[PDB]
Amino acid sequence: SMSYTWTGALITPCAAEESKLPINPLSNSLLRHHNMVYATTSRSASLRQKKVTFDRLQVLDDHYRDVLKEMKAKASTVKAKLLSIEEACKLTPPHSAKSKFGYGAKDVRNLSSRAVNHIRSVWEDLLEDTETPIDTTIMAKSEVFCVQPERKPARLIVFPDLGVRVCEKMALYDVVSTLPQAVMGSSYGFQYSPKQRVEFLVNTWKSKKCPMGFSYDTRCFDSTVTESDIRVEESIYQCCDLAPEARQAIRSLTERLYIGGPLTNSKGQNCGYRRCRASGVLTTSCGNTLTCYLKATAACRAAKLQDCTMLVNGDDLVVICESAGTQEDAAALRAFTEAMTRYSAPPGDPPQPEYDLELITSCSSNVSVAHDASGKRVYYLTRDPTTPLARAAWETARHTPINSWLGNIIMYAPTLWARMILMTHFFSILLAQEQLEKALDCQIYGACYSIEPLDLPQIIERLHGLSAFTLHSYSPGEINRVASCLRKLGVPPLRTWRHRARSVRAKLLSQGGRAATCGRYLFNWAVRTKLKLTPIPAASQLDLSGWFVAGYSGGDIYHS
Repeated sequence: SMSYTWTGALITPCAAEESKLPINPLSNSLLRHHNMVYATTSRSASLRQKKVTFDRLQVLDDHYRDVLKEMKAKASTVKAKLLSIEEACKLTPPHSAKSKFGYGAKDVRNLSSRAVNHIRSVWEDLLEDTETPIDTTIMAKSEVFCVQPERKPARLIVFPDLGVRVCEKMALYDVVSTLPQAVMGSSYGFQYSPKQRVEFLVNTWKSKKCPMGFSYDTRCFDSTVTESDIRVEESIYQCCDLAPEARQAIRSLTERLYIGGPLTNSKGQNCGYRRCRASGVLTTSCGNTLTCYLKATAACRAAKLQDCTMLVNGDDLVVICESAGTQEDAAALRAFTEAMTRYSAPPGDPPQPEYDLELITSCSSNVSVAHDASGKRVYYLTRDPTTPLARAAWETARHTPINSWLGNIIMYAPTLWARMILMTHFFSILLAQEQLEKALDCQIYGACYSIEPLDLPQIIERLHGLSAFTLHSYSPGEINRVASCLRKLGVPPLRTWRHRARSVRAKLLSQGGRAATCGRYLFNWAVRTKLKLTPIPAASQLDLSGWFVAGYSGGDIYHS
């Protein structure tokens, strides 16, 4: 049972690829040490291929089947509808990868006659053929990072043609948005805004007599997912009340695509064969979450960890429980790891028990504290700012499809670093370019959105509350981490940012309107004599419903 089989053909690039950060006046005003930032390229693919190609020995036991039982029962609750081809098309991102069969994402969102007739045909074929492998393309993924303390290989993206992706949406969008919540309840991480997630963690932590927690990183999770795993997911999906055609398409998608298939490079050559999770299908986030939850829940029972609560987001897992002592927590964690390893979810970083909630990193994030205007304590979500700042420098130098910095400002608005640096840097640019009013693409939980910078104040208030503009007195841990990171990257110190912010604020106020409102609210931290901020009228009435329903990483999803 090998995760991958290779022919010798290479993972080829489609364009030329940049590795180094472009020395640029703007970039440099944010980040001086440009030689610490790199982007992944095809050149490192051979290395990723070695990490990722192995034989999986999986062995299931009583605990695993008792848990599956509970999950299938909860899935039986669910009713899911077939998306009409119209709806599926409008879910396609405008810059999605074009079809091999003579049309692109625009034609799809336009319901162009050629696109829709092809999609219809792909569907017909799905209904009638449940065994012929569906072709997937494989690419080296391009992401920027900062150089390691103690260098990362490109990740491998694997995805089917555009026509197939629209068919996935028709068959599975509703399922994939609705099921995980029903199946995992409050453990489903993607139903929560960053604030809600924090409330969950802190409340869970406080309900324990003596709390112990840990995160669990499994090594190359997609690599470890077996064909049996994928079949189990399918059976969970089939617990829904589904339209007969939906059943047929889902079965066909699982058998022809999800469990495996042939790998084709950009130059049309066969690279090999996959018998594990594809990173770029609609089900990869839902599927990872379910599978991770299923293995982790059973391992928790094997380990006899007591009063376990867990939170799961794709391959990311954190559990909080009652401590039974130092030496026995330690031993239980080894028992849990041995169970995951048998279930074919071996560890990357060996896991260690933590007794301070602030020290537990999950989704690269962690909970912290500050104080609002009234001195009241406020918990909020933060993370190490290294990657976000690296990517911010890159996006300052090279325009880009996805604007990570915008996603980061939204998700991490209350943070010390996103306020003083990210907000300040990017508003001064927009200001000078004069593109305040222009909408930009970012992503949130994998899904893509188009967002107007001048709407940031309403958005932030709605997601984080008014205190997000008044936080101060951050934790020692946060302050030190951030401080140490600016020194690391050659980022100008926070007193400089405060100075640039005063000026950006003044210019925004200058222009009145929504822009002055950005000035008032986003930059009040910057002035000595602070303003009383009162609730925004346009916030109390925002459609933020569909923002935190599910995860869609690699799912190719776009919202209005």
